[PDB]
Amino acid sequence: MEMEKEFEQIDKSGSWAAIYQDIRHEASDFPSRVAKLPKNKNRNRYRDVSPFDHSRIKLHQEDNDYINASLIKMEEAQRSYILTQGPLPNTVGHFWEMVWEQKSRGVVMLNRVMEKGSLKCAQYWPQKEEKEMIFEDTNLKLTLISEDIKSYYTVRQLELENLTTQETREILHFHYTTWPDFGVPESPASFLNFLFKVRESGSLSPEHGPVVVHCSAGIGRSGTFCLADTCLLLMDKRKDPSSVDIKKVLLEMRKFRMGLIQTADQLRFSYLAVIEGAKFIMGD
Ligand SMILES: FC(F)(F)[C@@H]1CCNCCN1
Repeated sequence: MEMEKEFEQIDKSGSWAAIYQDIRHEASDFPSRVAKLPKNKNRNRYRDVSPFDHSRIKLHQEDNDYINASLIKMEEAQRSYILTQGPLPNTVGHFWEMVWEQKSRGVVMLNRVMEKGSLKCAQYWPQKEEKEMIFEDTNLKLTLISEDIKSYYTVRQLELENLTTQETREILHFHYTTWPDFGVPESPASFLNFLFKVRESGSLSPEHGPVVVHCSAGIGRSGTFCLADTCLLLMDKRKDPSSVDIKKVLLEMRKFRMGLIQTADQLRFSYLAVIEGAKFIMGD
């Protein structure tokens, strides 16, 4: 069923809450035993948000291999994403270690460091060229190279150095800065513009490791980003784009990380973004 028609039908009936709860009821349930070990309590921002054991990213060290991060692998779309929480004061070094080990080109950030008067994630990147950051626990150095500030999003060029081998790589930081403190954006136009800037960079492409995507918990806004991307890619590959069922794509993605899309308003916004984006490239 064409999703645009399904959209108007849910909107006229006002059943967004009922559709959303059916998703929550059908979603996969897999064990998260590593996340709940007592040695890992200060590695988790939220007690109710854990990576499944089968899909979790492992750090390459014998000490403790645990990070709150999952590999979302879409088989038919041929895209991989890492979804993670906003780093904590004691996990900033783990975060950059993961970026290095997985060969990521891009980091996508969908939150501000402070929202609603509270800290949502650590200041994990340098703000001035001449004041670089050293993570002594993981032996990495991070330098700000350049910064391009726009109305809806900032792009930064960073240099990550493995202090052990003296290899360096360029990492692109894509920071969406205007998601509101409450609710979802009224129009998906600036979110879709941001997604197409990440794509154009090469960060989502198979010659690199998976893109690292985060918000505060790594399930809500982060979920919106990868669901919209995958749905538009499927519409460009399939003989009939109207076959693309966003609820079925979301359930597949929820086999890899719990809780993706946190509210009925985030679900509605995901439909809006896919419907509008399909036009962006629909003999347009
Ligand atoms: F679930 C499905 F709708 F069947 C597809 C197919 C495969 N790729 C990821 C999600 N979409």
